[PDB]
Amino acid sequence: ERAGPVTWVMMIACVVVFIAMQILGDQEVMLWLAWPFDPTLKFEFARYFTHALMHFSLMHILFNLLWWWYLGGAVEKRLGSGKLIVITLISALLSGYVQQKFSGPWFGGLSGVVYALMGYVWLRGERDPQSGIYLQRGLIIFALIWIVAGWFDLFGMSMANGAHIAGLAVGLAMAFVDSL
Ligand SMILES: CCCCCCCCCO[C@@H]1O[C@H](CO)[C@@H](O)[C@H](O)[C@H]1O
Ligand SMILES: CCCCCCCCCO[C@@H]1O[C@H](CO)[C@@H](O)[C@H](O)[C@H]1O
Ligand SMILES: CCCCCCCCCO[C@@H]1O[C@H](CO)[C@@H](O)[C@H](O)[C@H]1O
Repeated sequence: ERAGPVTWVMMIACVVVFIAMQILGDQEVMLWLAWPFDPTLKFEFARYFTHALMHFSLMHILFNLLWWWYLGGAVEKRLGSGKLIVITLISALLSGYVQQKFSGPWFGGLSGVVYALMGYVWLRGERDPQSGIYLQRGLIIFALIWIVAGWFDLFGMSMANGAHIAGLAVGLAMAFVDSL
């Protein structure tokens, strides 16, 4: 059993971008992938999504991809690639929007998407057990530790608490709808 296409391509894309950031520096890559930071860039639509591909430290990308691999992998396998695509697109857009609104356009990473996946997998398992998807009891503990790390700034994740809550809301909302 291996990670599906969406789970896999996202991981490889983030690694490729991370390498580009080490070679060229974070700033040069953000210039091209960050959320629109000037009116001249408002119609470069990829920017409303590409911010999610950038990570700023080894720990940032390491833990984001571990969670994406586990949660996204599970969602794709049991519920399909389409499900993972939508959760990802909606959470990246909303968390990015909230982040930009209160803290500016300079940010990046999959943490908002991870909050969405944590909320989705956990809630789906609590309300729709036989759906096959659930968050392992022990992993609920480490997910909480990861959440706390970012919430109290013990671990730099680029995005702010409000943006992460927005991502979580998307996951919970979709899980609620799916267990309907
Ligand atoms: C604190 C970090 C969070 C815990 C990370 C646990 C990662 C477990 C990865 O498992 C892998 O998941 C793939 C996708 O579902 C399966 O295809 C594969 O067979 C399985 O080996
Ligand atoms: C949204 C990602 C973070 C997960 C949040 C988990 C909620 C707090 C954990 O309390 C709950 O306690 C129950 C009683 O033991 C367990 O059965 C259940 O599994 C567990 O969830
Ligand atoms: C820096 C933190 C690293 C934590 C590493 C924890 C390893 C134990 C987690 O095991 C994983 O549990 C999943 C749920 O049961 C399985 O789906 C998966 O196959 C299995 O690999």
